[PDB]
Amino acid sequence: MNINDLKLTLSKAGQEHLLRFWNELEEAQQVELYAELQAMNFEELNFFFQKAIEGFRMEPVPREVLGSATRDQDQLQAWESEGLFQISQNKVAVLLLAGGQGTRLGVAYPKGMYDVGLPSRKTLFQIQAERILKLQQVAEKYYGNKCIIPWYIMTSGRTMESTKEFFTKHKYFGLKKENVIFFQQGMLPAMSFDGKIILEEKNKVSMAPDGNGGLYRALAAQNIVEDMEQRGIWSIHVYCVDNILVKVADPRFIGFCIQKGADCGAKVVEKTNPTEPVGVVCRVDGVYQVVEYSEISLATAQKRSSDGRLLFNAGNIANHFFTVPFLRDVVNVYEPQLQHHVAQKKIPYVDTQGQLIKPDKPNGIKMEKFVFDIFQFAKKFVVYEVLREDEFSPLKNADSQNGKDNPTTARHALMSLHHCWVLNAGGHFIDENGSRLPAIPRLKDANDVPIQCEISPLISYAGEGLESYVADKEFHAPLIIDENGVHELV
Amino acid sequence: NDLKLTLSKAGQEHLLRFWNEQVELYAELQAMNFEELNFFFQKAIEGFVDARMEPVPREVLGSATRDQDQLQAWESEGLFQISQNKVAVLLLAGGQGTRLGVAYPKGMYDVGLPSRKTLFQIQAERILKLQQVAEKYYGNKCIIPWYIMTSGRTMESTKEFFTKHKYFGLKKENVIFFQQGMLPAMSFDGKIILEEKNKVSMAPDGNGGLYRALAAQNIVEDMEQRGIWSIHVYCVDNILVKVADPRFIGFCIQKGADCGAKVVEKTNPTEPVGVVCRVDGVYQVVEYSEISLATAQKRSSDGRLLFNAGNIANHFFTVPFLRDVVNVYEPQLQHHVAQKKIPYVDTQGQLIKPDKPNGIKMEKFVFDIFQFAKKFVVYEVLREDEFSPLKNADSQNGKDNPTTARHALMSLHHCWVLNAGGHFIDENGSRLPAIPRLKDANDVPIQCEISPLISYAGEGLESYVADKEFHAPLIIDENGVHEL
Ligand SMILES: CC(=O)N[C@H]1[C@@H](OP(=O)(O)OP(=O)(O)OC[C@H]2O[C@@H](n3ccc(=O)[nH]c3=O)[C@H](O)[C@@H]2O)O[C@H](CO)[C@H](O)[C@@H]1O
Ligand SMILES: CC(=O)N[C@H]1[C@@H](OP(=O)(O)OP(=O)(O)OC[C@H]2O[C@@H](n3ccc(=O)[nH]c3=O)[C@H](O)[C@@H]2O)O[C@H](CO)[C@H](O)[C@@H]1O
Repeated sequence: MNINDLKLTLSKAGQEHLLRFWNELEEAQQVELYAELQAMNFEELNFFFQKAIEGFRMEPVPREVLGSATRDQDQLQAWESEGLFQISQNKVAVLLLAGGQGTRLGVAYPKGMYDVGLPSRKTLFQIQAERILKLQQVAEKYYGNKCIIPWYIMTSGRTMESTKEFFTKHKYFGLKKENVIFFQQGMLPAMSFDGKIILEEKNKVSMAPDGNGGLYRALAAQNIVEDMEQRGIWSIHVYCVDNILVKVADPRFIGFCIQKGADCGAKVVEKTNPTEPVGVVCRVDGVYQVVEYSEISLATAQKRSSDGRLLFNAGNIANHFFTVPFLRDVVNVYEPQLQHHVAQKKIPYVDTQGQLIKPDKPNGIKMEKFVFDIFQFAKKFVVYEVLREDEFSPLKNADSQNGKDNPTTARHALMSLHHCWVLNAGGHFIDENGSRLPAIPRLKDANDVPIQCEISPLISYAGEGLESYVADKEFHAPLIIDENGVHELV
Repeated sequence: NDLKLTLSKAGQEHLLRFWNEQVELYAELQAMNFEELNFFFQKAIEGFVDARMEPVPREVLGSATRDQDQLQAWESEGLFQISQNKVAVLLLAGGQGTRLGVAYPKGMYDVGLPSRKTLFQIQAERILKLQQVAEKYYGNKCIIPWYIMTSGRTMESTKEFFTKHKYFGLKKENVIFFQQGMLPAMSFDGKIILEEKNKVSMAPDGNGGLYRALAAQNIVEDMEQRGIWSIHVYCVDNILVKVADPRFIGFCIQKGADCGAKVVEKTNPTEPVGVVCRVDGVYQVVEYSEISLATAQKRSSDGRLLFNAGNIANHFFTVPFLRDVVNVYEPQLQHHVAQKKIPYVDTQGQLIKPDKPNGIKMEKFVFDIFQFAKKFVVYEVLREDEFSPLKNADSQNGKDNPTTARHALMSLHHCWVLNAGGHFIDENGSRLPAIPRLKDANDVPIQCEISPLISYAGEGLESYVADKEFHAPLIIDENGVHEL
């Protein structure tokens, strides 16, 4: 095949404009452009665009399928035991969605590498790794045997390299390299309203990850499910990379799903503010699903039930439970029934004059599948509600943006939680004179700051095991408790 | 050595320790009842509740959400009272700190709204609005006097600001300023700390100092002289505050109460809001800094926190009730204490900023009179509609800062437009969703601001936006519609 056959292929698909700058490119750019174009399926892309353009009631989930960490507190112990047991049997794996690019946070590296400013300065990646290590250890102490929790990590073309290097550089945070499986998701080109693929540069097609629902075709392309089956895994905990509080492989959530005989589960927190950007779990025509925040109407989002809570208050925190057999069915059957969700974006591009432009008005669409669109195909779906202060504080914005879900709110949510762990375990905080500080600080002066406390996951997964370190004792913050002991920072 | 002997019979001699180095230091000194200050300190520190706390009972709790079927009746009653000139508001603006990083009172703060209006102007226009609305609903020019409590630390700036903006359209004679007392800082041993070799460290005596301030300038008499029956007390820092809110006032009136507290649902155990509750039969607010974590995290069977009535510092008091407080109950009010790092001037004329707390500050709280009311009620509203406080600078702890304040207002006005049948569209004219996907560096939420003169709480917008599409930033004011 040569530049002649390619031109024909592109022309028949209505994409010949992709070669318009070909004679102005350096030889090395032509080699690169050529290669990228040869690895694209233009017919499939056209088909996807057609369905997308052509694509231009709800009921709460019944109480019977919703478990609550708060209301069903009497069952936590049983669910936790089940979860730890599954973990000790090596039947549990976690799968991290870390393919998201385009940093709105103002940086060029992936979110997993972000340092939210914790006293320990650990990145989201390391905190996650330590929670996995913690559970491996906890499981080994209540069952005696060493166990493994494989860590599948989905990266995209824009996060793969940097992510792999980062892990290598950190010696996998203490985990074994063989138990961390990286796999890349696919990508899709931005397309203008007329159906033409958009060139970002004269020799480069504007591309982006195909949405977190692209997990399924990625699993197929790299035989991940075969890997899970070979390892003997039964349960998979899928989660979002940006939540500093995520209970990776949370035994309570896993145990709940197992005990209920579910093949699919979704962890949620109560949505109280009508406009919070979280999808809502619900059902339509007896089929379970999530309606993304950007696709719900204000009337629906603000609807209240007789008790005063929002009618649709099951806020998706992107923490799901999938069994391996269900994933196999999704990968080999349902995947094609997943539809692309379309967003109208301002895509930077190169114009006919060869100049890079930042559109004042949206000039194209981005197609993406959502990871929760497979809920509808589950044989047995359940919902598990937890408290957000214990489990959900997302990093989506830079500090200079809208004021929420940023590095500042993330580190403060973690430190406040750990601060609470110490008080609940019997400890206290004091000032410079040994005076006891209240549970909620009076922040009146410029220099006043909240209590800084941080507990390593290796020491405590969710607040347990601290009494011997803090009971009846007082500490000067910042306080850190890790594998090296108790440390009060100066 | 007359006043010099005074300090002696109070162990406060050390104050003149720098006298031999003297005009204002005398004017400030001979205005302090040293006798009383020793009594306050001792009692405040004396002995250096959570178990006896009980939740707010359903009998006294009203909800704007759950009792939506009565908002019309309450709103009418409140508007009626306003038309009868029987309603006044009282702003607590004596507070002043270094927290926001400015040298002026919060009321003058500009959180960055499209209009750039300050909290004072927004509040003033809401007052103007209810007068305008009341005049049209009952045919008669009515008035809502605006009492503003300031401290010696905000008094001058405030008055100037108002005069500058010609009282934002309100009548000078209807805006009554009155100063609140002040209290001295003290060391743990009980000695009044001198800030400067010629200055005593002073600070306002808490928003609870309101009651003594009322007596000092005969504020209550004036209220009776105007025929006012209801007073709405509120905090200055909340950009969404519904000044003279007819619904809250109507609810209290209609319920025949002499004291009321507007609240929002506290969902996060460590949120810094006081919680309304009952202790040994009487209502109180247990301040966020005095509650234990065990109590704060306690949940009820429905999954909500047991003490979920978060005080948003918006109270209802009848003039008769206030009178009884200023002339009888005031003395029973206690002083809440807080350790502080007070800059001082030790021996050898050495001036320094403490690295460790070196004393305490005393304050009375405005809600500590709830316990004296005959009929106390609680009115629960939604925080997205009425509460988004300004307490911290953006560089601080990440909440209740200028950024969240302006976004909470713009999100609410954005919602008013949609609920009135309006629509927002992008540059191509495609309609935007109610909840935007903020994925790129330049993505921002829909910016929208509606002047109170146009809408007080989302009403009267149909003619302005029903079945219409706008390009945000969108501003709707007395000068019409503007797309920036
Ligand atoms: C589709 C989805 O999950 N929506 C949920 C996600 O929305 P958001 O819009 O907040 O997030 P998002 O879809 O952009 O990304 C969520 C997660 O998916 C990852 N990602 C995204 C695109 C991609 O092509 N590849 C990839 O791996 C990303 O790295 C992150 O871990 O989080 C919110 C909580 O904060 C909610 O629970 C929303 O319902
Ligand atoms: C005592 C009190 O009200 N506590 C409430 C107030 O606490 P905060 O500690 O957040 O506020 P704060 O007592 O410092 O000030 C509250 C209001 O009182 C004013 N002020 C304060 C001190 C003074 O000497 N003079 C004066 O006029 C200040 O200008 C503001 O308008 O707000 C929180 C959030 O909204 C809650 O609702 C707290 O329960």
